[PDB]
Amino acid sequence: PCPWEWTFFQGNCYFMSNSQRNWHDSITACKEVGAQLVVIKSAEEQNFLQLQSSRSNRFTWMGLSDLNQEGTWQWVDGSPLLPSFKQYWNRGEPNNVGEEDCAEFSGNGWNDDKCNLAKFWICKKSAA
Amino acid sequence: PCPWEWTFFQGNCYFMSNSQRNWHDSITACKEVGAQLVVIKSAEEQNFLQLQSSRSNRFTWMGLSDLNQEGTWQWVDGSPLLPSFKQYWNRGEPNNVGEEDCAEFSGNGWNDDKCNLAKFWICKKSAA
Amino acid sequence: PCPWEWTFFQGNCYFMSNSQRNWHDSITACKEVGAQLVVIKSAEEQNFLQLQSSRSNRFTWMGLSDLNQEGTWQWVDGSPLLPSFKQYWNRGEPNNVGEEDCAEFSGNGWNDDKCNLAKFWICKKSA
Amino acid sequence: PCPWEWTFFQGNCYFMSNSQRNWHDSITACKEVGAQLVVIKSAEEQNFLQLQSSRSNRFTWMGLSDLNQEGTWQWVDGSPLLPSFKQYWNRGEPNNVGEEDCAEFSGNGWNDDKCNLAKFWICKKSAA
Amino acid sequence: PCPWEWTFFQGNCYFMSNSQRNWHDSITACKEVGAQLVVIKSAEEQNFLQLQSSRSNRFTWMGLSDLNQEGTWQWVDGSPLLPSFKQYWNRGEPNNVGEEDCAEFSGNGWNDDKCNLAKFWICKKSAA
Amino acid sequence: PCPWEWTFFQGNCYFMSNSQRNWHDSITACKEVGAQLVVIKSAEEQNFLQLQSSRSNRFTWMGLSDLNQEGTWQWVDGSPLLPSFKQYWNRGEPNNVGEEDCAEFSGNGWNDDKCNLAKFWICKKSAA
Amino acid sequence: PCPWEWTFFQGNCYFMSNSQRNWHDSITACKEVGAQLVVIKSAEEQNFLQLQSSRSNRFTWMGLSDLNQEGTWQWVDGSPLLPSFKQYWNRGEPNNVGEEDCAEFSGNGWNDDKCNLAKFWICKKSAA
Amino acid sequence: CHPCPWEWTFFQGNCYFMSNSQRNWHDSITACKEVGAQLVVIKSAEEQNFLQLQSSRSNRFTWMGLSDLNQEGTWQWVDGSPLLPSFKQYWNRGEPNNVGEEDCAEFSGNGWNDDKCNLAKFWICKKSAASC
Amino acid sequence: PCPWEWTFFQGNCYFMSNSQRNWHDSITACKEVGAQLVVIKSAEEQNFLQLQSSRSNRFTWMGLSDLNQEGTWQWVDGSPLLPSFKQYWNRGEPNNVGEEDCAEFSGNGWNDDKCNLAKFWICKKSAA
Amino acid sequence: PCPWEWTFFQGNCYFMSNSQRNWHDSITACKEVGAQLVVIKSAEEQNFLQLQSSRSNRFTWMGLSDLNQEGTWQWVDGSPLLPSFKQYWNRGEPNNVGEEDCAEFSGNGWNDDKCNLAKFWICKKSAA
Ligand SMILES: CC(=O)N[C@H]1[C@H](O[C@@H]2[C@@H](OC[C@H]3O[C@H](O)[C@@H](O)[C@@H](O[C@H]4O[C@H](CO)[C@@H](O)[C@H](O)[C@@H]4O[C@@H]4O[C@H](CO)[C@@H](O)[C@H](O)[C@H]4NC(C)=O)[C@@H]3O)O[C@H](CO)[C@@H](O)[C@@H]2O)O[C@H](CO)[C@@H](O)[C@@H]1O
Ligand SMILES: CC(=O)N[C@H]1[C@H](O[C@@H]2[C@@H](OC[C@H]3O[C@H](O)[C@@H](O)[C@@H](O[C@H]4O[C@H](CO)[C@@H](O)[C@H](O)[C@@H]4O[C@@H]4O[C@H](CO)[C@@H](O)[C@H](O)[C@H]4NC(C)=O)[C@@H]3O)O[C@H](CO)[C@@H](O)[C@@H]2O)O[C@H](CO)[C@@H](O)[C@@H]1O
Ligand SMILES: CC(=O)N[C@H]1[C@H](O[C@@H]2[C@@H](OC[C@H]3O[C@H](O)[C@@H](O)[C@@H](O[C@H]4O[C@H](CO)[C@@H](O)[C@H](O)[C@@H]4O[C@@H]4O[C@H](CO)[C@@H](O)[C@H](O)[C@H]4NC(C)=O)[C@@H]3O)O[C@H](CO)[C@@H](O)[C@@H]2O)O[C@H](CO)[C@@H](O)[C@@H]1O
Ligand SMILES: CC(=O)N[C@H]1[C@H](O[C@@H]2[C@@H](OC[C@H]3O[C@H](O)[C@@H](O)[C@@H](O[C@H]4O[C@H](CO)[C@@H](O)[C@H](O)[C@@H]4O[C@@H]4O[C@H](CO)[C@@H](O)[C@H](O)[C@H]4NC(C)=O)[C@@H]3O)O[C@H](CO)[C@@H](O)[C@@H]2O)O[C@H](CO)[C@@H](O)[C@@H]1O
Ligand SMILES: CC(=O)N[C@H]1[C@H](O[C@@H]2[C@@H](OC[C@H]3O[C@H](O)[C@@H](O)[C@@H](O[C@H]4O[C@H](CO)[C@@H](O)[C@H](O)[C@@H]4O[C@@H]4O[C@H](CO)[C@@H](O)[C@H](O)[C@H]4NC(C)=O)[C@@H]3O)O[C@H](CO)[C@@H](O)[C@@H]2O)O[C@H](CO)[C@@H](O)[C@@H]1O
Ligand SMILES: [Ca+2]
Ligand SMILES: [Ca+2]
Ligand SMILES: [Ca+2]
Ligand SMILES: [Ca+2]
Ligand SMILES: [Ca+2]
Ligand SMILES: [Ca+2]
Ligand SMILES: [Ca+2]
Ligand SMILES: [Ca+2]
Ligand SMILES: [Ca+2]
Ligand SMILES: [Ca+2]
Ligand SMILES: [Ca+2]
Ligand SMILES: [Ca+2]
Ligand SMILES: [Ca+2]
Ligand SMILES: [Ca+2]
Ligand SMILES: [Ca+2]
Ligand SMILES: [Ca+2]
Ligand SMILES: [Ca+2]
Ligand SMILES: [Ca+2]
Ligand SMILES: [Ca+2]
Ligand SMILES: [Ca+2]
Ligand SMILES: [Ca+2]
Ligand SMILES: [Ca+2]
Ligand SMILES: [Ca+2]
Ligand SMILES: [Ca+2]
Ligand SMILES: [Ca+2]
Ligand SMILES: [Ca+2]
Ligand SMILES: [Ca+2]
Ligand SMILES: [Ca+2]
Ligand SMILES: [Ca+2]
Ligand SMILES: [Ca+2]
Repeated sequence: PCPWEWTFFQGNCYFMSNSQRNWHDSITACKEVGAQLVVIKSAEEQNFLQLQSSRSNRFTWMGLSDLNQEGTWQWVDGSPLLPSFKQYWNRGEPNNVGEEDCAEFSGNGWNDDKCNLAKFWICKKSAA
Repeated sequence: PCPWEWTFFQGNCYFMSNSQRNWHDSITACKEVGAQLVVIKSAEEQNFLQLQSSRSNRFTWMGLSDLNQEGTWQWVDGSPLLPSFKQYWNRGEPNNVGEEDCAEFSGNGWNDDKCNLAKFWICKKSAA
Repeated sequence: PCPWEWTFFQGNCYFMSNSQRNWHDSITACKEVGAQLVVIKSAEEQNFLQLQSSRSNRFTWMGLSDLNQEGTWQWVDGSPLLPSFKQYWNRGEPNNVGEEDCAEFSGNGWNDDKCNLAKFWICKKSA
Repeated sequence: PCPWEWTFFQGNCYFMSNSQRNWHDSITACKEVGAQLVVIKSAEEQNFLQLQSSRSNRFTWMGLSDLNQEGTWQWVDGSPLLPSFKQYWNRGEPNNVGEEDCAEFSGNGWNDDKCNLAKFWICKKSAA
Repeated sequence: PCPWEWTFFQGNCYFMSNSQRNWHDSITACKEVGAQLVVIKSAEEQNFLQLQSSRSNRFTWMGLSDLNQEGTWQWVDGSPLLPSFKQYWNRGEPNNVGEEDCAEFSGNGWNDDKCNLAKFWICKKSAA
Repeated sequence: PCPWEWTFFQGNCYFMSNSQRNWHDSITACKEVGAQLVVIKSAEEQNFLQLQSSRSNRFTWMGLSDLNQEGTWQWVDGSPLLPSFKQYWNRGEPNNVGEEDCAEFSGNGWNDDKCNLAKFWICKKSAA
Repeated sequence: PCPWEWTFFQGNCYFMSNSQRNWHDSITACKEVGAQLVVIKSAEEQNFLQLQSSRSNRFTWMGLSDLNQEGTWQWVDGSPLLPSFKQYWNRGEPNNVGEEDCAEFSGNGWNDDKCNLAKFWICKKSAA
Repeated sequence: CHPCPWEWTFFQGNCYFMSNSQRNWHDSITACKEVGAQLVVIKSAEEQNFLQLQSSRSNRFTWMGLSDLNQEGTWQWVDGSPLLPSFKQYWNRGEPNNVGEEDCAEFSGNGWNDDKCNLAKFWICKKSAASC
Repeated sequence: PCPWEWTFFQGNCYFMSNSQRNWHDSITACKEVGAQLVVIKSAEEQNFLQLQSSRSNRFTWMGLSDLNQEGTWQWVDGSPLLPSFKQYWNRGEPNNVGEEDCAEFSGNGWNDDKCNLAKFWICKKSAA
Repeated sequence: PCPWEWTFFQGNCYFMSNSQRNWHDSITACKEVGAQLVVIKSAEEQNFLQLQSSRSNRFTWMGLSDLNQEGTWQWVDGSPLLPSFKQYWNRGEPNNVGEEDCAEFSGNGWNDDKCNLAKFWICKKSAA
């Protein structure tokens, strides 16, 4: 079903890292094992993820950014951020303070931060 | 050198679990991948391990216990607890309050706790 | 992918100086081309860089120091030195003999040395 | 032969201050009377000077430093420190502990210390 | 103000000798440069001087003796020992043991000692 | 006069090892052939030995330590380290960094290091 | 209130030894009378001790060390060194020159010296 | 001789008080005035090292007498003195960012952070030691 | 009503310390201010107190112990431990593990611990 | 054999005070521990005691005075002072200057000083 020590959720497998890497570095790592920097597809999936971070209080990268075009948030799979996800941003976010182009789970919601900072991350890939 | 996302350290590879299991279920968990509930061999390893645990703010099992003979602490690989390690016990520990036969990393040093408790754990195995 | 004559490794481009500068002037220099005195983020990157220095038979500065607080090493970007990386110090280091607050690649590992010395250096910057 | 209260020794005059100034300030204080922070030119001079300090147990500055080039000790008159003077350093000196660039008479030999500290000093100049 | 390396205090310059001489050679010494073996006036001057020597860990002569009249103490110039000053003698002085007719600074107070002994001295003179 | 491939110098035979052992092992190793971890008795000897080390730039053990009394360097034959040998320590040595109680030829002089570290060594015995 | 000859100070009794022992032996010594190598816990107390030591002109051990982790000072009762207490180190201390892992009252402040040295010591324990 | 009042901390000629209650920046300033003290104005690196650690070990965010209230971007101590360039290294990474308008300084972990002045936080009072 | 920075609660003034001392050093501390190391008299008081420590998550001393008579817990004011309060100990407490004769607030309840350990403390006294 | 921190020397145990008491008060102090202010009975003993006061440079009382009969020295136990010992007085002692009727170890020998002065002291008694 899911690789050793990965967590199963609705037909998908997730891996909450223990190391901290910058955003692009997080991507090549999920790459190595055939997974993707978690792209959130549904409210249910988001609650589950947000809880994985919330419960351990770790800042975690997700596969969402506005690197290509400031203000225009897009998932690593290319799908644009849906208006129905705005609610997930923490108050005042995304504020792009000092140029923040990457989304992370922070507190009970999301925050945009500098993509060069080292954070925990989550990989995702289809279950067996 | 090491399996994906394991930490390489002085000839060995270490894995910090994301899940929490009681002591015994951890032992069997490490076997599933040809590893073992961490057994500390050197002072240098203790410093490394203790710090990683402390940094992660997580209580973590180590492959040590006095289950077989109260007061007598023995590693899972058989080797006995040397006197040069007794120093790593937290102040007052081991206390066996409520009958604690398994060892964990607690803050600055070691602590004995109930084996039935689910905690994070660490697997160890030699590098390639 | 990488500026002219820079090496490309796991998403980043490293530059091995041919000049020798003191630790500080080695930082100001990577700042002249939007680069940073190499900060080792992973073990594989450490192995790569160690090999680079070792085979060139050169003593080279990395972006690490304990100038701010003796005995507490920090990378030039603020990040702290992880517990696992301490295995890279050469046997006996860091010893601070003669007051050493800057790190370098020496043989198979790291060594603290006087920051006033001119050594080779390595810049780093994302692809 | 020597200014009132100065001391004579081998065609030269020496002034042992009763006040304590930092290294650089000791240097200017000597020029004020056309003298130079003691630059040692011979073994006998060293014995004599070292003895002017041991008798009173006073840590005293001399015209020697490595301020310009760490580890490169040179006298104020610009001449380099001779390998034959290596023997005067106290055991373990110079050790630049916390950055020490100025030499002083300490105990039976020399020690390097912080140039900004106040110490006694000795001026030297030719006798009439 | 004061000459090169002479300490200043209440409109007067004081010189702490680097050499030791007997009481008489000391007076003559101060006269060489038209000065006098320090004669105290105030109580601060005393506190000042007593400190100047207590610090330098040196027994120092002063212009006070009972040479011309055992039991009767007069200053080099002519003034006499005042009842207020008599509190400055250390516990149990002057004792005149072995015939002591000259006063020196000793620890926190004064002591009478043999005038033939070579000790450090202090000259005094008019400021600017 | 001397064994095969040993060096002769002023009535003595010297053997530069090929292996690297800790300090005590080097000691026991020299006895197995009736020699001794080199104890230096004269300046000429010291220059001869230092050269045998400088040539190939190899760190080498000598029968000298301060294991018994820190700061008190003693040769293994029992004789104390004469003050006239002080000049042989490299600059800043002996510094006991991390507790170094064994002496080795290092570069152009001597240095103290950890006795548990394996290095080359030299044996001494009189000629035939 | 206090055993014979011990000194009372703010609820506790202190014993200044007349004998000199190395750090460790000093620790055991205090234990034989149910006391402990003085662990300072207040500015007023630090002043009390620094004075006794200073005035008695004796270098004295206190129950403080960085033997466990270089650069990290800890009292023998396991407690850590408070931030405000770093002001008590003599200028330039701690320097660890020659490898110094034990604290001693030295003059106006504290200095780290080699634990193998014999020095005087101070025991502490509560009054009655 | 008690260089400092009961339960106050003596450090290099001064007395310090780590509060147990939380107050907005202004209420803290006034609070220290009650006992003849002042919201901690830092004068040296060592004082800074001392205070930063006290704050960290206590796991509490704590106000210091510094702000850019009167002039955004320009920081000043409550005693009129300006923020010397040598103290800029003390700001945490990315700070002061002024997010949501922040004009008051606090001890946050390893360094300094600007936060909203109305927030209730612990604070530290300072004043010189007694005559003795 | 209450002293500066002290907390008011139904006719009583309480002081939460930021310093940590052993049980006795705390008693003598509340004495310096005519205060008493807190003695609970009511349940509303207890709930209010447990909260102080509960929120700041701090181990805190109280004037309660079984020092005089192991097993017999008596407040510092003399009063006994009403069978009513008993409900406050945490499961398994007091276990007197390794001889614990002092009470402190721990988590949601109480626990006995070693009187020699340094914890935060609370003073108390009637409001003027 | 000897009390804690007491020195053993041929059958007896001696104590060196850290406190300074007048001669009488020094007598009552030794009685309190069933001891007597050191009364020398042999040469060796004396040689050993002089060193004790010689190292520390402390003026130390001994059980010897000529109070009841000026010029006639007797030990506190009664046994009059023998001649052999009289070779221990320092030059010019006893000089009964200002009327001194108590012996003290001073420098390399003995001296008579005022009994009302506070000085260090030694107690004595056999072992077991
Ligand atoms: C501030 C800090 O260093 N934080 C670190 C943290 O450090 C540890 C942490 O421990 C807090 C408590 O965590 C759990 O509740 C327990 O481990 C508890 O210990 C007691 O209870 C366990 C059972 O749950 C016993 O096994 C253990 O021996 C101990 O027993 C109690 O002992 C006392 C005194 O001897 C006795 O009187 C009690 O009766 C007894 N209690 C019971 C139930 O029998 C911990 O107290 O904080 C401590 C400082 O306050 C540290 O010393 C701990 O090491 O560690 C994490 C993870 O490493 C780190 O992220 C954090 O920074
Ligand atoms: C054999 C090999 O792999 N060759 C590699 C080479 O490897 C390194 C090389 O180092 C030789 C010496 O090079 C310089 O002189 C120094 O780095 C020196 O180190 C000492 O001195 C510096 C200061 O100059 C200190 O920072 C350093 O800590 C060390 O100090 C000494 O430390 C000991 C404790 O062990 C102490 O006892 C001494 O008192 C203290 N001395 C002083 C003056 O304070 C080097 O030793 O060879 C070593 C093996 O012999 C290797 O371990 C080194 O890694 O590296 C180059 C560059 O990559 C490569 O070209 C070559 O092939
Ligand atoms: C501790 C301190 O403050 N250190 C100060 C230091 O303090 C003084 C120091 O003096 C110690 C001895 O120094 C010399 O040896 C003498 O001054 C000696 O005094 C005796 O001998 C001289 C003769 O040279 C006499 O002039 C003097 O009166 C005394 O005679 C003796 O008097 C007693 C009466 O009580 C009588 O019983 C004896 O028979 C007689 N003996 C002789 C030889 O005649 C000093 O004792 O330490 C003392 C404490 O032990 C202090 O009290 C002294 O002030 O002073 C220096 C100088 O400034 C300072 O730097 C240092 O810090
Ligand atoms: C006037 C006064 O204060 N008198 C006090 C006296 O004060 C102290 C005294 O110290 C003198 C020396 O005493 C010992 O020899 C040592 O403590 C020495 O310190 C150096 O060496 C030790 C190791 O032996 C080191 O631990 C120490 O850090 C220091 O190391 C040297 O440090 C310098 C940098 O500062 C460095 O350049 C050297 O390389 C290094 N030396 C070595 C070998 O590594 C003392 O200096 O006098 C000093 C006057 O300046 C005071 O500052 C001292 O506090 O204390 C006594 C006892 O309480 C008191 O009675 C007296 O009144
Ligand atoms: C792990 C550790 O060191 N623990 C220390 C702890 O360290 C500090 C702690 O901070 C956690 C968060 O605490 C508060 O929520 C805030 O201070 C928050 O900072 C953000 O929010 C405040 C306002 O709420 C802003 O003023 C501040 O600038 C920051 O803003 C955010 O900034 C990012 C850019 O970096 C931007 O993208 C966001 O949009 C923006 N958010 C908002 C709401 O505007 C803290 O993050 O842990 C941090 C490490 O994760 C440390 O850096 C902190 O120093 O400190 C305590 C107390 O000293 C200590 O006990 C503990 O050991
Ligand atoms: Ca952008
Ligand atoms: Ca952006
Ligand atoms: Ca943001
Ligand atoms: Ca059991
Ligand atoms: Ca058990
Ligand atoms: Ca336990
Ligand atoms: Ca440094
Ligand atoms: Ca350093
Ligand atoms: Ca080094
Ligand atoms: Ca320098
Ligand atoms: Ca230098
Ligand atoms: Ca030095
Ligand atoms: Ca006369
Ligand atoms: Ca006279
Ligand atoms: Ca006299
Ligand atoms: Ca040693
Ligand atoms: Ca050594
Ligand atoms: Ca060395
Ligand atoms: Ca050490
Ligand atoms: Ca140390
Ligand atoms: Ca030191
Ligand atoms: Ca603003
Ligand atoms: Ca602002
Ligand atoms: Ca901020
Ligand atoms: Ca009990
Ligand atoms: Ca109990
Ligand atoms: Ca308990
Ligand atoms: Ca008489
Ligand atoms: Ca008499
Ligand atoms: Ca006398």
